[PDB]
Amino acid sequence: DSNPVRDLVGVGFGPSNLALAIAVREHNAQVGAGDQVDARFLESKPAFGWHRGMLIDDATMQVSFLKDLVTQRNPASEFSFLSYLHSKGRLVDFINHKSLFPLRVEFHDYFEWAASHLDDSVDYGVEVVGVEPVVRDGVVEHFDVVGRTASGQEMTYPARNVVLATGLEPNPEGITSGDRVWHNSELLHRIESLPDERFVVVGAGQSAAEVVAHLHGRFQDAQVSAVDSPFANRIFDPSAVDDFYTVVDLDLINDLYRRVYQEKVLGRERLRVLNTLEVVETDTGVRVAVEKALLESDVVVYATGYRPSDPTALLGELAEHCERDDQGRYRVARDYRLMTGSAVRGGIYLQGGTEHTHGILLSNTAVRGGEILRSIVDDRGT
Amino acid sequence: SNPVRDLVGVGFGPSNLALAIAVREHNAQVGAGDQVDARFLESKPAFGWHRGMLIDDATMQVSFLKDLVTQRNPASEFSFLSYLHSKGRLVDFINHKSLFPLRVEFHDYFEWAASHLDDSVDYGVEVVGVEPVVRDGVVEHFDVVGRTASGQEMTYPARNVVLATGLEPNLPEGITSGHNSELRFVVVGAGQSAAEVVAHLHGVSAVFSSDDSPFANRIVDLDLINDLYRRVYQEKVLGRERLRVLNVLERVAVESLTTGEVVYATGYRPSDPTALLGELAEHCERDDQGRYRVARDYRLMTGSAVRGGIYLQGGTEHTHGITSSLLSNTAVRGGEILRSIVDDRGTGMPR
Amino acid sequence: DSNPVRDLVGVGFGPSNLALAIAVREHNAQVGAGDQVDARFLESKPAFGWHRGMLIDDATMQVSFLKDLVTQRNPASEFSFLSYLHSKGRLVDFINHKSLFPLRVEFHDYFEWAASHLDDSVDYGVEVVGVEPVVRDGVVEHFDVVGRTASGQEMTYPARNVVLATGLEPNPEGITSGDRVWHNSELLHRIESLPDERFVVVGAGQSAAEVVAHLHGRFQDAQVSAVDSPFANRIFDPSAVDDFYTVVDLDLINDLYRRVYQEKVLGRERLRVLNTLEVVETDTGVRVAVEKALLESDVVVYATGYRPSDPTALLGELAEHCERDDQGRYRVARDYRLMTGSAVRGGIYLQGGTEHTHGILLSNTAVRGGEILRSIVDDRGT
Amino acid sequence: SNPVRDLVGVGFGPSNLALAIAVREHNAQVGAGDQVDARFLESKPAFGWHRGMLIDDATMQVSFLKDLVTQRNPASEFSFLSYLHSKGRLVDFINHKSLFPLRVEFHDYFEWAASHLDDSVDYGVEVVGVEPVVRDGVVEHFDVVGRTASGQEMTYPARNVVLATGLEPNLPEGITSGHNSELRFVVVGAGQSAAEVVAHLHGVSAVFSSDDSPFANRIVDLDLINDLYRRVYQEKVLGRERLRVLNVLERVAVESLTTGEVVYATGYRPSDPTALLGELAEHCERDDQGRYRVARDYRLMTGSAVRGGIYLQGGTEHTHGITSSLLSNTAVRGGEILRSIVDDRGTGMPR
Ligand SMILES: Nc1ncnc2c1ncn2[C@@H]1O[C@H](COP(=O)(O)OP(=O)(O)O)[C@@H](O)[C@H]1O
Ligand SMILES: Nc1ncnc2c1ncn2[C@@H]1O[C@H](COP(=O)(O)OP(=O)(O)O)[C@@H](O)[C@H]1O
Ligand SMILES: Nc1ncnc2c1ncn2[C@@H]1O[C@H](COP(=O)(O)OP(=O)(O)O)[C@@H](O)[C@H]1O
Ligand SMILES: Nc1ncnc2c1ncn2[C@@H]1O[C@H](COP(=O)(O)OP(=O)(O)O)[C@@H](O)[C@H]1O
Repeated sequence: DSNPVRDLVGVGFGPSNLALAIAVREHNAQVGAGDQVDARFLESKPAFGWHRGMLIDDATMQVSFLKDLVTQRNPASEFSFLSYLHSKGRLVDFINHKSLFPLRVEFHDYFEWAASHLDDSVDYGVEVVGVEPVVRDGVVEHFDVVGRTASGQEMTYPARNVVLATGLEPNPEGITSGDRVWHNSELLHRIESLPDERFVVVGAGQSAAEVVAHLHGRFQDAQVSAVDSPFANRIFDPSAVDDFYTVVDLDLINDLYRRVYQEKVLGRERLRVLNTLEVVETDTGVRVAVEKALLESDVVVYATGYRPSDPTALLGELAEHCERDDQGRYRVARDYRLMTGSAVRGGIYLQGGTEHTHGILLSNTAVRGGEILRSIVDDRGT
Repeated sequence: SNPVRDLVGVGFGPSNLALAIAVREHNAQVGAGDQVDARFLESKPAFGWHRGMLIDDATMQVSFLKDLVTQRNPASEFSFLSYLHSKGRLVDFINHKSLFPLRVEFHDYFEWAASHLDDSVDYGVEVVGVEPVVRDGVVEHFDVVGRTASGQEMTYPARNVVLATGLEPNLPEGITSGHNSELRFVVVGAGQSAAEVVAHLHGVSAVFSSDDSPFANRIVDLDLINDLYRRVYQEKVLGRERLRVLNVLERVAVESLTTGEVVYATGYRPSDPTALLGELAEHCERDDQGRYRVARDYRLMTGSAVRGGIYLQGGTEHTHGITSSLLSNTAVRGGEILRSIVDDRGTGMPR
Repeated sequence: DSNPVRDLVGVGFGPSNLALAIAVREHNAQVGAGDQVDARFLESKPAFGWHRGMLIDDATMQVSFLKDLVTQRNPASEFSFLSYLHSKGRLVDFINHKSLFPLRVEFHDYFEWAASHLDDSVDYGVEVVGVEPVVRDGVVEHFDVVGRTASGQEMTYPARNVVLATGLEPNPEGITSGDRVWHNSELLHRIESLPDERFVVVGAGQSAAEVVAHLHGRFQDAQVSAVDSPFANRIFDPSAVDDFYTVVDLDLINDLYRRVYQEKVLGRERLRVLNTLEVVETDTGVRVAVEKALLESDVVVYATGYRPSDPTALLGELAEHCERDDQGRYRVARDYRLMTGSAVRGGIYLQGGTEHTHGILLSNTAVRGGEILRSIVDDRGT
Repeated sequence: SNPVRDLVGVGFGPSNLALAIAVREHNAQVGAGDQVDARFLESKPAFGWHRGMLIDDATMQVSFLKDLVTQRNPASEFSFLSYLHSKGRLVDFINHKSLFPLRVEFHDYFEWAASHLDDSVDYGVEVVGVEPVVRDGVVEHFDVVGRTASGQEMTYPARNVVLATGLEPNLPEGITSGHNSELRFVVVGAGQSAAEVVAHLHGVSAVFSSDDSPFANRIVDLDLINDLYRRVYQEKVLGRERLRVLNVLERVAVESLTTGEVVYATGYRPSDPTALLGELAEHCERDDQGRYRVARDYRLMTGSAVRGGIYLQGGTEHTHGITSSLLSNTAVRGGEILRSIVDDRGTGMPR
């Protein structure tokens, strides 16, 4: 009987579920030994690690440090970004720097430092193979979260609740990937594996923008062929969609068309912007067409963003029990609970993919996490 | 009387409130034996950084991060961010993607912090002097002497005393009124960021006055710079807007330099503590002009006669910048002063 | 026989036809007394005058001085904006000011100064009442442009060619205007005629943006209720649509949502942004509804831009002879000639409304004008 | 020999080309009697502001409007805008919504203008001196003396002579090589906009060194300022990029101040004309240090002995700014010099 049932088991340990893990810690401090919340998180990766694909070593963050794992839920937290700076002695230098936006690498080390303090909360290298329901009076009292190590042994994690923050996955029509057709996230692990070349960047958003620039880079004498404030007050009021349920960068804008202009002016165009079918990759690149030009090159990157993992497999039996919309997409409650019915007594909660897609995110990770934890504690008693 | 306190502080504006906040976060973490007993005495009957309690609706040129507490402890319940959270404006502000809040928000934040720390302060008390408590020509502690609005006198034993009485307008020979804050065919004033007053004056005739980036804020507003150069440029054909703004001698006008056409304007300097010191003023080291020297721990430099400390939290230089006493080190200096007091409290004294 | 036939008669004398008038002058200088182009322009207004509706006295121009009447066709012209500065002694102060964008008022005086030198080229207060064709062998050799003074007398202007730059007109569904329902252009002539109030600004673009701000303004303690680089390289190459024929301001963005934010923060909201039928104007404002809220106020402004004058009336008989698209909209040649057929021997050319709408313009006034004039001179001989 | 020309000019870089352009636009407007006969003599065999003829692909920090001609006559066929029109790049540039062209475009523009004015210039001619042509101790005009690459000498009568030989690197006691333009474990240099060289150095160890807005450009690049402060800030943990950039004594290193670890870098100064003047140098007024005084019309101040003028177009101060001799007044000063020459050509002489 080494596995009694936990209050919560979370699947995945990226930021989203780390943010939650933090609130479980801060909650346990305020409450006594009788109201502790017992949370375990399971990460398939052997160690904590956000995205390896966009580590452009001197990019600044598109988002303000205030959107860290914790602050929008609790601004007095030992695990805010400012708090991490204080422990590495950089708070003053950062406060003086008079910016909202640090480098993408400080957030990575911040994530690593948060994930490090909360290391007891997680088993890494454990891949969840299913959430199977534990039934009594035709009621699912709790779940056996089943996990597999990298050496094959299977484990059981009883939990009244399950939280899904498995992260997301590359994407609408194009459904293939070889040795010469990459996704925007593959660019670093592959640039470091190709060594005058030719590229093509289908895409949208800053994702596709960032490749056209680095394909230039301190790098290529070759060809590369491309194919803030609106949400500062579209957020507006702290009310959101509770009255109704009752992708550009000005600096990169100019930097790239500058390159095209200056290259038009001086003739030596490393760049070629394009505006407006099948692909036939042989060994000499690819024979993909556009409405018509069966353009060919060496490699062809994209940027149609990311999408949340589909949980049906993981749900197994329970997938059937979940309310759907008119398309069979999963409905989601206001407290981020999958809609299962009174048949199912515990909850299955969602961070991550909830509604949206396409964003290389953290917009509300902190507050959603705490709202979930309070939903879990409320359901445990008055 | 009282038992001797770890520190008695003079004044309760922003500077001393930061210290008070720092005193509290200390007393929580440490046991009941390492508690610091700090009292603050404020002459005004209520807290008010601005006694005019009716200021602007511009943004602050300083990032909210220079609040009473953050730069010493970013995990504090009394950060500006905490204050927003308590008003449910924390989300709106994060979305607003700014470093610089409105002038009124910081005022309200000061007021909100000063309310949480009401127990550490007595208002309506004007400290009139520190007479040294001596045995053997040695000052063991201080009697901070204060008088209410009714004349009654009270005494406060303290091993340490902290001065954060704030500052004073800087005026040379001429002083009149009929300063930069007091706001017709002629008035007067001047300043280096008086330009920041000059800008809004648009919309009557008045009279007033690189290698700068390394390591950042470790040392004028570019936007008002530009608005002013815009305004003067756009003002080809037509002179000054609604007034006649222009930038030395004395129904009264003043002449100025070789040829020249009663409120004032200038900068700031800290209150002189000599009066408050009385006897002890002479125990204090001075520079080659007799000005008060100040240690690294912000202690007045008093002889070995004096065993406790006299500290300065209220900023001690000629700042020339209102609402910038924060961009200094109020938070961190406060904590540094606080740490100085707990240290001299345990040493068995080896010189 | 006091009216022989002119090479060109132009209808209207705003910028578009003034730009053309200038090229007729510069052309006449280069050529001898035998190849002179005889151009007359007719303006209904009694004097030259662009838009009276957007004279916000310290706005800067949205467009660079290089887009003046002349420069993109001839950068060495005595009637560029820089040239006008030189004659008022402001060239150095302007050159030193190190900006591309002067105030909207300097362009107005520049327009007035250009229109002043070219004053011989125009009769003002003459309203064109029709372009009627002059026929011989079933061929229209030239046109009688017919014009009426403000005192009723009618005049005839024979011209081998006619150029239409009548300007544009307010606009999609809403087709009415009273004493309490304005267009974006009426705001000044009406703000200066109203004297806590209430407004409503339907609209789009910077047009509607500019009213929400001034309705605040150094003015109203009242309510106001709202309802660059992309074309720097979308222009790209100097090739345009000859391979294929073979609305925001960052400063105003922030300035307005700043107002809404600061007003949310401090409670005293003079502003109310809105996001997502019939109107029933009685004497107490108007009873217009939105999908539902039959909102009422004092006045309701719009900003659905402008559209070109429809020339069918002016064409009279000739309107029938003009090629149409699949909707009956007028087709337009590459040289800006209405498509009439070999029946019609002279041309009828178009500045202004050509294809687009919605813009409170000058983008190509200079080059289009010269292209038209050369089309007219080419058609006059080898 | 020649008949006496209105002006003979020394050198044919940017400064003197502006004048040459101004001389031409004059000769068009005026009749055949008021034509100005100007010759220019350039030592180099071909025009080249930069003799290295292989410069950068950055933008210019100066607006194209400071071209050879515009600020004197914005209606000129030899504006930068005209040059673009002639290459069909005028539309692309207007759409590009910039004031600042690429460094190569202005170079090519200079070359294009210098080609149109080939008739006004003789290349391969090194002017060696101005010997005064006297009758009655009075200098009526000048013999500009020049020698080709083959030693042959030629003479040029001119009522006026214009000096625009350009400038010189400024170096104190130490001069070596093994300057700011010439571009290992130690080199050397310095400057105020040497920072502009320091910036691109990123991507080996080297060694180098408000009330500013009224009325605008009537008096460092903020963007490179920021890139550098970014670079140093971002460089916490890791030192200098690819090198070891740092900012006085002499396989060779130099020590510097109290403690310190062969190309150079500094600013600029104009060529000294004393040699070229010879005899006449003494006819020229000087300041309290013997330096050449210069009139409002840019004339060397020579006595009433000398009836014609000697003018300076080649910028006469210590500029400290390459590619900024335009932000001066080349266009307008050129025209001002030209007007000075036509005026002294008609006066019946009343003093
Ligand atoms: N079935 C699974 N079992 C365990 N871990 C998983 C499973 N599916 C995905 N993961 C892990 O979930 C994590 C999600 O992290 P990430 O994608 O960075 O986004 P988030 O910030 O939303 O957590 C990844 O580390 C991924 O390896
Ligand atoms: N002798 C005194 N006794 C008590 N309080 C005093 C005395 N002199 C000044 N004060 C008070 O000290 C406070 C200093 O506040 P302020 O000038 O805002 O300081 P800070 O630099 O901390 O912002 C004021 O409220 C003032 O009334
Ligand atoms: N039938 C007409 N006869 C004469 N003038 C006209 C007629 N219709 C319009 N106009 C005039 O044409 C001019 C167009 O000017 P404007 O609208 O400023 O734009 P543009 O810059 O395109 O010329 C206006 O002055 C208007 O009064
Ligand atoms: N004694 C001389 N005779 C003829 N030409 C000379 C003499 N000395 C210098 N020059 C030439 O004068 C020109 C000055 O050009 P530059 O330095 O570019 O001047 P600017 O300040 O006009 O840009 C150079 O081409 C240089 O070769």
